[PDB]
Amino acid sequence: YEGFETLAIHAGQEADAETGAVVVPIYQTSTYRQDGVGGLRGGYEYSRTANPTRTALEECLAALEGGVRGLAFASGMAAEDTLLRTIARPGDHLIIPNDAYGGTFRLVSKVFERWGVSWDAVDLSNPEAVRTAIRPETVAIWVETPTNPLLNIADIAALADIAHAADALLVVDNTFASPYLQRPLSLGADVVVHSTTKYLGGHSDVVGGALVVADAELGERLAFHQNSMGAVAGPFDAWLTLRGIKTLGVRMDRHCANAERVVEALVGHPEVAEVLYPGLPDHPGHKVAVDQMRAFGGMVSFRMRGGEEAALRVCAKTKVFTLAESLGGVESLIEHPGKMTHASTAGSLLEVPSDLVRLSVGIETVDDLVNDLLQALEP
Amino acid sequence: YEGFETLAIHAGQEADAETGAVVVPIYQTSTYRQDGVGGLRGGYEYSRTANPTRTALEECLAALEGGVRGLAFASGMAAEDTLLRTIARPGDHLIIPNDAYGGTFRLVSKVFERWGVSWDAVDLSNPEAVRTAIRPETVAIWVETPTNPLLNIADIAALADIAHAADALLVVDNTFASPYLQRPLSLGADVVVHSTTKYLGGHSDVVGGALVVADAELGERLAFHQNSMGAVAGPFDAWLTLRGIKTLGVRMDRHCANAERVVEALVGHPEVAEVLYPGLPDHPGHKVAVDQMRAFGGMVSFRMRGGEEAALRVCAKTKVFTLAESLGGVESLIEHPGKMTHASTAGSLLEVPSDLVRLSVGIETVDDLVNDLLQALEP
Amino acid sequence: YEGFETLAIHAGQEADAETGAVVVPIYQTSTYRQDGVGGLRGGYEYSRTANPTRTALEECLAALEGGVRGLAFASGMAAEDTLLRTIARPGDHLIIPNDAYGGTFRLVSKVFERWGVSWDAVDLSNPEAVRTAIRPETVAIWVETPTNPLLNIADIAALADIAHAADALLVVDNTFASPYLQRPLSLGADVVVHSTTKYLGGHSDVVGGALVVADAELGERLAFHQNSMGAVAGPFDAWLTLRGIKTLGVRMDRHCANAERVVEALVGHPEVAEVLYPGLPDHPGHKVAVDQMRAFGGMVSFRMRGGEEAALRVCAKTKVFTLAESLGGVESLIEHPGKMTHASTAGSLLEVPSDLVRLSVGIETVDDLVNDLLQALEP
Amino acid sequence: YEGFETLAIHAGQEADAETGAVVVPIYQTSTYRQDGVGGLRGGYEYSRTANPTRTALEECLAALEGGVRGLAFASGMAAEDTLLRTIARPGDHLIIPNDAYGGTFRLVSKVFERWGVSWDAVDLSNPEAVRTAIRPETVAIWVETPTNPLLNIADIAALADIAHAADALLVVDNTFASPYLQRPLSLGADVVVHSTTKYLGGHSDVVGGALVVADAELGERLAFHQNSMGAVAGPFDAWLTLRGIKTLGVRMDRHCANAERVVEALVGHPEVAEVLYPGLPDHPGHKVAVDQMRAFGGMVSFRMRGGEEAALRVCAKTKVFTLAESLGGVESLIEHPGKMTHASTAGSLLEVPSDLVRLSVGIETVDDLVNDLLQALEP
Ligand SMILES: C/C=C(/N=C/c1c(COP(=O)(O)O)cnc(C)c1O)C(=O)O
Ligand SMILES: C/C=C(/N=C/c1c(COP(=O)(O)O)cnc(C)c1O)C(=O)O
Ligand SMILES: C/C=C(/N=C/c1c(COP(=O)(O)O)cnc(C)c1O)C(=O)O
Ligand SMILES: C/C=C(/N=C/c1c(COP(=O)(O)O)cnc(C)c1O)C(=O)O
Ligand SMILES: [Mg+2]
Ligand SMILES: [Mg+2]
Ligand SMILES: [Mg+2]
Ligand SMILES: [Mg+2]
Ligand SMILES: [Mg+2]
Ligand SMILES: [Mg+2]
Ligand SMILES: [Mg+2]
Ligand SMILES: [Mg+2]
Ligand SMILES: [Mg+2]
Ligand SMILES: [Mg+2]
Ligand SMILES: [Mg+2]
Ligand SMILES: [Mg+2]
Repeated sequence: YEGFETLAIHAGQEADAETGAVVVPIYQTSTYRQDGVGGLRGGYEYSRTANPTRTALEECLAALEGGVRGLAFASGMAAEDTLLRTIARPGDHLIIPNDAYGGTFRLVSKVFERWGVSWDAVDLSNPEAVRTAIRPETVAIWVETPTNPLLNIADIAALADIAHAADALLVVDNTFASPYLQRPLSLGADVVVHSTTKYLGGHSDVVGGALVVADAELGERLAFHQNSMGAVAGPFDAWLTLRGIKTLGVRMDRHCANAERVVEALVGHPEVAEVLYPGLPDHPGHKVAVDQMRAFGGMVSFRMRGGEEAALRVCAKTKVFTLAESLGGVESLIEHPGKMTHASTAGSLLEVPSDLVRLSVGIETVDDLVNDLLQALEP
Repeated sequence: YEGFETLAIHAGQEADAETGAVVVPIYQTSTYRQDGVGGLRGGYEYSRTANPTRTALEECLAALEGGVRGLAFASGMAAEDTLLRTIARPGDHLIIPNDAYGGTFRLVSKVFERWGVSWDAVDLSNPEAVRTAIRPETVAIWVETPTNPLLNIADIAALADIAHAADALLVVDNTFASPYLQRPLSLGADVVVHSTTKYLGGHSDVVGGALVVADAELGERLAFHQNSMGAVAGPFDAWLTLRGIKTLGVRMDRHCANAERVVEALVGHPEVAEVLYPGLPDHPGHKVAVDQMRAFGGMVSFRMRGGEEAALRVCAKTKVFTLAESLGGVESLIEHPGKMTHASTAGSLLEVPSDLVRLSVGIETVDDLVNDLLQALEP
Repeated sequence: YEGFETLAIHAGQEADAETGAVVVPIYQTSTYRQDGVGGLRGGYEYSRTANPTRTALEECLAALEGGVRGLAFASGMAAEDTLLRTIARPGDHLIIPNDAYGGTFRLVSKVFERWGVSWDAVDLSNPEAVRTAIRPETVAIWVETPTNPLLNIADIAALADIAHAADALLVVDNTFASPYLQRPLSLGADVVVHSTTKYLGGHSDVVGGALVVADAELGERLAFHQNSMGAVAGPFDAWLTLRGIKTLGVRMDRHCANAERVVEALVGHPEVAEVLYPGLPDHPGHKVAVDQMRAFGGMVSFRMRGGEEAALRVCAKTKVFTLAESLGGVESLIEHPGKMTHASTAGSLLEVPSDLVRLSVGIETVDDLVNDLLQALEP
Repeated sequence: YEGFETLAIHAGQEADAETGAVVVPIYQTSTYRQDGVGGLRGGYEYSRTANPTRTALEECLAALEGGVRGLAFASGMAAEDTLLRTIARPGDHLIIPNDAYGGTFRLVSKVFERWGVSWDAVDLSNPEAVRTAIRPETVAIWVETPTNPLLNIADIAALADIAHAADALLVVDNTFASPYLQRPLSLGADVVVHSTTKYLGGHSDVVGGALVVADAELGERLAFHQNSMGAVAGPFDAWLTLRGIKTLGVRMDRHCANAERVVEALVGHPEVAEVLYPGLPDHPGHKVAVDQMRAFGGMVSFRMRGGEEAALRVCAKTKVFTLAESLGGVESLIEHPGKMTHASTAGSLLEVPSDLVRLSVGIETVDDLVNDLLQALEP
């Protein structure tokens, strides 16, 4: 019964057999010598197929999510693409969230639709809407919780039962929460998706993705697509992601504490119309968040009274929060989803409000973050 | 009119503006600060979308193939997958070679067929067979030349005219030849594919892929899929591939000279039934190779008189050639395609002979390579 | 008045000017293009002299210690060697601690003595002994606090006054405490030394050293030796050290909390004769530690009742603590100084007790660490 | 009797035992798990002491120079510093060249002199001057051949006999020639020094140094200083140096051929007063170069008729040759030693002529290099 922080450092990461090296080597190699034809050493043959550094990351992620198999990819989006290429085909249907990362929307609507996959965007916070959106062709329900960027909450255990009753898979994109705060497989999810670019790598310095599954056969079907389509994490990126994972617990603890302080500063600020944070008792889905999340995350969104004009001004004015896409780094980030990460959802059911600002609250000294926001908000 | 070796070192690789750093930095970053919302610095916003180290590799590859746009991917197979997802849809048809990398076959037959793409494998050395294989649904002709592993030759300029007459694209997988020996865009190809894992990286230490195109609009459609599906080369892998490219000319020169010597040792060896090398005057397609290749490459295949049993024994017995998948490294590699790279083609039109051995002749001292083969061949 | 955690992420680490890259690039370059002879771009000319990634690490370390200049080296020992080559010459004298890293002892006694530098080892916890050890030739007092491995405490401010009265420099090796817990320059130290291999890098994956100084002229004399002797941190190692520094605060917080719990488990364990931890009220120098350290660190040493035999058995029996040299990693480490890090002090005034075990308490889940020690201690 | 190119790829570089990885892993680790106290795995204990990636580079360099032991350092200058700290002490004397890298001069005159080592600069092309410069205190003769930047030649075998008759060591800095062109240990040198930054790494992207010795005991004394002073090559830099070494033969072949063409363009150019190249029959020491070098190198120096003013203009005007310090990269470099690499020798016996330009002729297409020089030379 090893604890999460122990697993993050040790799972998949036994000291090297030959040398005792305490950290997994970077196997910057394409290929592997065989002892006679098919005589694999340690099961390795070609780095696309499997690479020992990538195996370490895959085994660690499986341990942290409580799954049987992890698979690492070149980006979050490549994990999504390999997943959907594996579980869908022409004629199938997907339920996606009505608030989700714009790239997810873009991949489903602009690539998979052209390849014959139908879809509907549903309010996943409303289990009735999810149950009635099921079609005979539905292969999967795609869940983000909290959603990007509104931080809406979906009851994983409830939606798992709806998916399974329809013989569909439940996919949970656990990027925002991370395995430290939320463990979807433990609530009946079939697949967990991550952008490891975010909290897992933790340092805004490595683009990557991952899948973790409960079912070994689905894991083998995904692995066939990992090998065949080849959208793999390279060994050095996998190595940096794994290095980041070692501090996930201590980072997330501080992200959550700093975000709670930032929410206190935003609530009742006269220029702020609305604060979105799953820890606020009146946030939609707060009680679901309390039952399925250890803590409420580092992400905070808010709507400016003065509209788009005011939101764009705040974004430009921060001196510690950096105006950039992405999230989950040690460094604080700010963005305007409507013109940045979610420009790809303009005109759709997933369009974000133009008065919204999204924060990734970092692990900087909290007074510096609060003071930076307060000066940026001053009209 | 800069020469190839000059471009390989300089194209895309001006010294850094701020510091003068003569080598492109490794931009190990996920994201980029914007000067106000949408105020991109140098056009950068998020590493999946574009990363400055990956841009350098993409611009260099475009210069070497004479194309307008390069795109770098997580592997050769991911370049293939992004290409086919972009140019095909359900109902389309592909012509592929009757001798090709087993992964290419596997991606088309085991993934794209399930996604509604029909295909036929054709002898691309026979332009009549190619012309009659065109269907009204054909979107592309997929060419390897020389083929993996038989080293058969296809007349690029001839097949370009057949493709274009049918309003189809000509795709040339130029992995074996490299841009130093063969420039398909100059002969009317629409798309060049590479596994950069092979001769471009050159050191068996980085899995990667690339696409280069002549047409800027097709380049933008591919780039949309690079971003959306996210199967990108990470910056450190891109950086090592670019480092490898700097020595492509001098490496390939030596691969070709060492391969010619190895072919001399194999021809007439009493245990060798047949030697496959495009430089042999009686090799099928020799005259086409002379007109479209600067030299005939580092790859050599041969068939053992004593059958599969003899081929497997040679593979196990080399002490300088390493028994492993892959090719195009400085180090010599040997394999048995039937049980290794082309196990995925068993039972298909692309099945390889069980008595065949494939060599990637490296840049080691040639007498050591010849002597190693001669001892391995001795029964 | 930016806080420590803010500085650790931001100092020296403004977003890239050209691209906005939020993380400092890895300038894996030897040299830099000049605009006419001596026309340096951004002040760069040759990576040994200065490298932009190494400058970022050097500026960050200067900010965290409150110094004017940082300098990064190939290892802790190379920082020590460059320091001593700069400030000493034949005929000079050094005061060193009577308990110190064995490599420090080895460099002074086995290299600098042969090069004409005399030395004495003194109890730095006894300011009278330090004051009477001053000789007319004394150039520096070399302080570790806490000491490696007994964790003895030296009053930095007191020893600074003794050094300065003698026109000598006070050097503090702040490796064990890190800048998060202790800031020697603020108490009158002239030079801070680190093995960045330990808590600063934080992940047992990069050997490196650093110097930070208060006085810009001493900084320039050291920099002349950094350039001339060339024992520099390479850019990728500097980059990983800088990545590690971003989480120093959150890591050290957890190291200190886990170490306090481990000390509770060891105190009164029937096999344990003595527990060494600066936070124990009866530890020698506890009151000095309270006034100069924010918290008492991740290191814990203890002496077994059953002697050397019992200590060696504990070292071999841990399953979560890894038996290895080094310290300050996220992963827990255990060692026997007498036969490992301090074999080099056997027979000297710095000989360690043979019944002593040294712990680097990591950031694993604390119950797993306590349970691992308790099973290892059971006879 | 394996050949040089074979050794460069294979020596020290057997495929990984556990996984078969064909390329040496990057052991980005500080420490190594022991099986009981002192139970080393594969002989590893701490990365400063030894690191498996650095061991591979050290073993490869030993094979290429024909020595018993290689040692890798953080820079060329750090290799020099560790060497001199090992073999000299206060009161000793060194003979150095009268034309040498300015950093070598700076380390000896500005650091080791202050530490009690006397020195004289001698014309090493004149064995009589070398023999009469020997003092009873002389511990070593330090040889560059060809010299930096005049490319003067020293007869290694002759100077070895002079050194050995005096019970002194012969040190040869073989940076410019590389082990591919010249093997000083085979001619009686005791120590070979390299800046691996130059031709060995080969890509202007990794600062590093090395020592190789014939005598295992001197190797152990040097290794004690490598460990104790800690000026080690880090594993990723060692790995890139080793990657570079794989193409040394093919690169140097092309450097030598391109340099011979550049010399033809410079000889008789009306603006050029003198061309310095060891392959010119009238170059001082040409016959010695023919007997001890396989070929005459990539470096070319020349003196402008129009003095310093003309030399500085040429340096600024090249568009393919990059104006920067350093040499031995695939990319062509140009500099003015008097104001750049050898500003540190101004006012000494090693002062370089102010009308001199130094070229590192790269492996770009030769016509582009010749045409670039011809336009830069045009007044
Ligand atoms: C610019 C990127 C942001 N997000 C990405 C993202 C991805 C896609 O992950 P890669 O970017 O492909 O690693 C997947 N799933 C979720 C919930 C995400 O937010 C961002 O919002 O700021
Ligand atoms: C094990 C791999 C071998 N080949 C690969 C390959 C690829 C696929 O490239 P990635 O392996 O995805 O970079 C694409 N195109 C060609 C003509 C190829 O040979 C091999 O044969 O030995
Ligand atoms: C094996 C190394 C251990 N220590 C090292 C050390 C260094 C030397 O630092 P590099 O090892 O050269 O980075 C300097 N200063 C202190 C207080 C140290 O403890 C160890 O104890 O376990
Ligand atoms: C800027 C550096 C140049 N040279 C360096 C050098 C070194 C010193 O090697 P690191 O620079 O410490 O790796 C040692 N030995 C020789 C014959 C050298 O030329 C240069 O000349 O352009
Ligand atoms: Mg392992
Ligand atoms: Mg293992
Ligand atoms: Mg609208
Ligand atoms: Mg640039
Ligand atoms: Mg530029
Ligand atoms: Mg059959
Ligand atoms: Mg910068
Ligand atoms: Mg800057
Ligand atoms: Mg004793
Ligand atoms: Mg090995
Ligand atoms: Mg081995
Ligand atoms: Mg003068």
